[PDB]
Amino acid sequence: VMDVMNRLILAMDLMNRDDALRVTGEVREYIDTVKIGYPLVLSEGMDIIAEFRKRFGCRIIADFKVADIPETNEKICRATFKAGADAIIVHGFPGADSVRACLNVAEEMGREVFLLTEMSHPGAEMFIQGAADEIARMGVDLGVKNYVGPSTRPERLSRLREIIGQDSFLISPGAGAQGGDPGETLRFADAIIVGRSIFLADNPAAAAAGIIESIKDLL
Amino acid sequence: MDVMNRLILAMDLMNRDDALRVTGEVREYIDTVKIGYPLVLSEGMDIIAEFRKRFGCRIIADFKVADIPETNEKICRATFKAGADAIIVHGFPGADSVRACLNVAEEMGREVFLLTEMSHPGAEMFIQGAADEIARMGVDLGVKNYVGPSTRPERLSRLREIIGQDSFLISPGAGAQGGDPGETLRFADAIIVGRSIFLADNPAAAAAGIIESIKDLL
Ligand SMILES: O=c1cc(O)n([C@@H]2O[C@H](COP(=O)(O)O)[C@@H](O)[C@H]2O)c(=O)[nH]1
Ligand SMILES: O=c1cc(O)n([C@@H]2O[C@H](COP(=O)(O)O)[C@@H](O)[C@H]2O)c(=O)[nH]1
Repeated sequence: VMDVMNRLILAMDLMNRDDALRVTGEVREYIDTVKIGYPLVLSEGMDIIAEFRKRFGCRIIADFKVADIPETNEKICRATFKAGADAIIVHGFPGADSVRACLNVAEEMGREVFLLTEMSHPGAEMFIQGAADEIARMGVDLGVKNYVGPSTRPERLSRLREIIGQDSFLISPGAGAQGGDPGETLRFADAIIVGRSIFLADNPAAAAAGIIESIKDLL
Repeated sequence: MDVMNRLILAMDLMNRDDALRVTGEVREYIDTVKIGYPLVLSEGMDIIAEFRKRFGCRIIADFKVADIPETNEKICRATFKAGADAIIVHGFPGADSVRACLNVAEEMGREVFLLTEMSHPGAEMFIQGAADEIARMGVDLGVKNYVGPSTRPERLSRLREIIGQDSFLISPGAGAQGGDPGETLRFADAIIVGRSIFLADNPAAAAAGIIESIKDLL
């Protein structure tokens, strides 16, 4: 599994290249893994991955929540890995063929797939939550090794950890701005994803350092 | 939305030169292009403005938006800034995620299309069982534009029943995935067609042929 420094992944969802680069640079001593999603990519282009690699050397998880038919999923994964992403996040709710398409490209290209199981926001309760245990079980059956589950629902995160086993890698968004607790979340997740409570802080480095201090016994 | 010939081109070629050339070859037949991540991630969001400059076609950004509300708002803002007229949003992540997109679309003078059931086999696993409820949710939220599957006309018909005849319904899966254009247009206002056109030996002839096969429906 990837070795995530300080069990902390920055969600870099600022949409301005200069701000995104500044903040990431300021927290680089604390974090060696950055999640780049569509807010930044659709604003600044896929080259932003290259620019982060050039500037920081951080691992890059492309949070693209891939959610199309197998044919299109393959093309998205190819484009994303060609651009230099280490890993891509894929939705499980569109089913096994759609996930398999992503796994096939990742295998061919020597990269990683993360399977998003349950989501952290309130709306996740409407449809995703009821499917999430089965989505995780499907992931295990397909050979998925990396997963995403919600900090906002520790009870659900705990169940998802059980399903995927202790050897699987699990990352978790929702701590901070969405109300999740870093320490509680790290009982189950290998690493926490944190966005706004770092990148909107007056001092993002201090914010990251503070989170790390609060979980220091867990490192 | 008024779609010429009830035919929306899914431009999923990844090379700018090829995408522009093939679109140009079929431009007389369409006035609506669906641009997705295969093209956008290969050539950048500037491709949308380029299509508008060259073709003056309407642009549907097929981004299958499927994040939390905060992120969905950012995605929609970036997408509409690039000149998309509409965006396709998944319903499976729930009402708040859809509402986030509706809010931005209203602010920027654009449309949201709600994807209910998908066309591929894996849609049967989780999406199909939720799809009627996703459609009802769309109705409750005031969604007027929907996407459902050419590959399952009984499901497409049910989706039409739920949303009513006043709603606008577009449908992928005709051609390459096995759907039939004419049958699909019994229920959908327009069909989305990708590979059957853009991978054809002669894309213009492929488009012309499809339109000929549905001429009585135009
Ligand atoms: O269930 C999920 C899955 C996610 O990827 N995310 C992502 O994780 C990040 C959370 O950021 P924040 O710490 O600002 O709430 C965002 O990039 C969001 O898109 C999430 O919030 N919930
Ligand atoms: O359920 C759906 C929803 C889609 O947007 N699509 C999209 O519609 C297009 C179908 O292309 P094609 O005609 O080559 O099968 C692709 O861009 C695909 O991503 C789909 O196939 N099924």
